[PDB]
Amino acid sequence: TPILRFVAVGDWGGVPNAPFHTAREMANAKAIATTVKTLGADFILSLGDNFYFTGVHDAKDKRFQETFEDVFSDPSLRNVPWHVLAGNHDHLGNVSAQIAYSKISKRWNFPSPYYRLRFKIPRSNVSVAIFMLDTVTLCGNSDDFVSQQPERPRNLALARTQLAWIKKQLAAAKEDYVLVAGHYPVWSIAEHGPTHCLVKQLLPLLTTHKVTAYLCGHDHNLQYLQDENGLGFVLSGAGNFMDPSKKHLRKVPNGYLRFHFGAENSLGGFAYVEITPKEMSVTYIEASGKSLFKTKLPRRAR
Ligand SMILES: *[C@@H]1O[C@H](CO)[C@@H](O[C@@H]2O[C@H](CO)[C@@H](O[C@@H]3O[C@H](CO)[C@@H](O)[C@H](O[C@@H]4O[C@H](CO)[C@@H](O)[C@H](O)[C@@H]4O)[C@@H]3O)[C@H](O)[C@H]2NC(C)=O)[C@H](O)[C@H]1NC(C)=O
Ligand SMILES: NC(=O)CC[C@H](N)C(=O)O
Ligand SMILES: NC(=O)CC[C@H](N)C(=O)O
Ligand SMILES: NC(=O)CC[C@H](N)C(=O)O
Ligand SMILES: NC(=O)CC[C@H](N)C(=O)O
Ligand SMILES: NC(=O)CC[C@H](N)C(=O)O
Ligand SMILES: NC(=O)CC[C@H](N)C(=O)O
Ligand SMILES: NC(=O)CC[C@H](N)C(=O)O
Ligand SMILES: NC(=O)CC[C@H](N)C(=O)O
Ligand SMILES: NC(=O)CC[C@H](N)C(=O)O
Ligand SMILES: NC(=O)CC[C@H](N)C(=O)O
Ligand SMILES: NC(=O)CC[C@H](N)C(=O)O
Ligand SMILES: NC(=O)CC[C@H](N)C(=O)O
Ligand SMILES: NC(=O)CC[C@H](N)C(=O)O
Ligand SMILES: NC(=O)CC[C@H](N)C(=O)O
Ligand SMILES: NC(=O)CC[C@H](N)C(=O)O
Ligand SMILES: NC(=O)CC[C@H](N)C(=O)O
Ligand SMILES: NC(=O)CC[C@H](N)C(=O)O
Ligand SMILES: NC(=O)CC[C@H](N)C(=O)O
Ligand SMILES: NC(=O)CC[C@H](N)C(=O)O
Ligand SMILES: NC(=O)CC[C@H](N)C(=O)O
Ligand SMILES: NC(=O)CC[C@H](N)C(=O)O
Ligand SMILES: NC(=O)CC[C@H](N)C(=O)O
Ligand SMILES: NC(=O)CC[C@H](N)C(=O)O
Ligand SMILES: NC(=O)CC[C@H](N)C(=O)O
Ligand SMILES: NC(=O)CC[C@H](N)C(=O)O
Ligand SMILES: NC(=O)CC[C@H](N)C(=O)O
Ligand SMILES: NC(=O)CC[C@H](N)C(=O)O
Ligand SMILES: NC(=O)CC[C@H](N)C(=O)O
Ligand SMILES: [Fe+3]
Ligand SMILES: [Fe+3]
Ligand code: NA
Repeated sequence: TPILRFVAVGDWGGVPNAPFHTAREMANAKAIATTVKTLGADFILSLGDNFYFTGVHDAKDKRFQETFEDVFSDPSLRNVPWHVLAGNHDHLGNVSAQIAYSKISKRWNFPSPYYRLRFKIPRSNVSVAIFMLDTVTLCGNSDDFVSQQPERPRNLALARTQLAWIKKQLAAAKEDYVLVAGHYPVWSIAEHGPTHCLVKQLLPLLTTHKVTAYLCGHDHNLQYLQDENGLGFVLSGAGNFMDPSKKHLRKVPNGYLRFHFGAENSLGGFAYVEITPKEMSVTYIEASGKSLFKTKLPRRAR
């Protein structure tokens, strides 16, 4: 009965033309509010691409109210904190602005490009670490390249510094559950597919240090993947767009893909995570309210 609950939504950032949201973003705002009202949520994780298509200009940019506050304004969301990280489109604009906005909106929590969250599951001593990454400063901005793959970071020292931080943090983490989150995927069968930078540089750390799951967006669909070590991959990038691409199906090792939903007639959806002392589970919920897939992930034990 002790439980931690949160929604993970990716790539919800509306549009820069009025009315500054899509039909899909509005459906997911309503669907998330209903989920929060009916099942509860202790917080919401944004998996990046918070403001399409070029982010915000500064912390008083009106897109913060137009695409974020006014869209996710249903009353059940009133007191629900958001923990945010950046995607590639955010980085085309002013990312310091989205960090500074944390001081303007109470529920907006974005203290740094990368940072560590730590929770105690209520009514228990079980602990959860969530490391929020900036995969754009780690790997590069996909929008810098015709390939739309982050081929190289713009600043080597900045990339190597975050990698060192992740190394040291994951080797020291004592929590029962360790989640890692970033915008770009490790594995994905869809339009961008796997990020070579993360597969080479992040995935060995996730494996070595017994991470429960990596959460991401960036590909505009819903996927669950799991490798032969039981490391889970929660891809939730369907807050604003639905891309049915299977372009990179053959770039993901056979068997890793356990669930995929990208139907273009869908309004999108999101992932709902529940963590108890017993186990972690993730439910993929469509913007229509239908449960699409649910699976459990183990307690790492520590
Ligand atoms: C990326 O985003 C950053 C975060 O918004 C932004 O940094 C902010 O820049 C603004 C504008 O320079 C700063 O806001 C002003 O601070 C002064 C104090 O010097 C206030 O007096 C001032 O008053 C307002 O601004 C007008 C100034 O021309 C004034 O006439 C108006 O009437 C009004 O009084 C503003 O409050 C703010 O402190 C900065 N914040 C931080 C956290 O640095 C960056 O500029 C932006 N970068 C880029 C490249 O766009
Ligand atoms: N807000 C809540 O419902 C917190 C209680 C939660 N059901 C728990 O057992 O920890
Ligand atoms: N803010 C809310 O009322 C959502 C549910 C509550 N945060 C819980 O965890 O039970
Ligand atoms: N929306 C704009 O004005 C620019 C968009 C940006 N060039 C992109 O590739 O997404
Ligand atoms: N009324 C509004 O501007 C919507 C956001 C509101 N402050 C909330 O937390 O729900
Ligand atoms: N070095 C850092 O992690 C801070 C980066 C800076 N706040 C930015 O995103 O513009
Ligand atoms: N949640 C956090 O611990 C935020 C850490 C952030 N890097 C800071 O020191 O400002
Ligand atoms: N805001 C939170 O609850 C997470 C903070 C986390 N305990 C840290 O110090 O890094
Ligand atoms: N190590 C922790 O954070 C939780 C305590 C211990 N894993 C237990 O529940 O038995
Ligand atoms: N870290 C930086 O150089 C800033 C982001 C830049 N887009 C990158 O390639 O990483
Ligand atoms: N127009 C584009 O290709 C988007 C990228 C953006 N102009 C940049 O500075 O990287
Ligand atoms: N600005 C550019 O010329 C491209 C930047 C890119 N990060 C690279 O070094 O390949
Ligand atoms: N070395 C320090 O004093 C802090 C550096 C800082 N973390 C940065 O990369 O921007
Ligand atoms: N859908 C997108 O954002 C771009 C994907 C495009 N099909 C490609 O060349 O990879
Ligand atoms: N990451 C992407 O956007 C797709 C790149 C693809 N692997 C190519 O080389 O064309
Ligand atoms: N064990 C495996 O086959 C995984 C693939 C490997 N991580 C790669 O670089 O593609
Ligand atoms: N070109 C690449 O694939 C990266 C370098 C080298 N092949 C490796 O082991 O990853
Ligand atoms: N939750 C888990 O234990 C996943 C397995 C662990 N991440 C590993 O690869 O070693
Ligand atoms: N079909 C495409 O070329 C892109 C689809 C787009 N992402 C959407 O929201 O539907
Ligand atoms: N390349 C871009 O400007 C982003 C495309 C946008 N995400 C779409 O699906 O239509
Ligand atoms: N090998 C395949 O059939 C898929 C490759 C994928 N189209 C790419 O651009 O890398
Ligand atoms: N060779 C494979 O199947 C993995 C993908 C390979 N890294 C490529 O870019 O083509
Ligand atoms: N098939 C389609 O064209 C889907 C788009 C439509 N606006 C929707 O959100 O469902
Ligand atoms: N007839 C169908 O299956 C399409 C409706 C489906 N529930 C959707 O909109 O995603
Ligand atoms: N969080 C968990 O995986 C424990 C079970 C959880 N109550 C569920 O909905 O499946
Ligand atoms: N199998 C499904 O698509 C979900 C069953 C049911 N409609 C639910 O959402 O709870
Ligand atoms: N069975 C389902 O998929 C419904 C939702 C799921 N049981 C949850 O706890 O959120
Ligand atoms: N057996 C099922 O219907 C799958 C369970 C899960 N709740 C789902 O709706 O997808
Ligand atoms: N998981 C799958 O193989 C398909 C996904 C869907 N949840 C189903 O049960 O049919
Ligand atoms: Fe996106
Ligand atoms: Fe993206
Ligand atoms: Na805040």
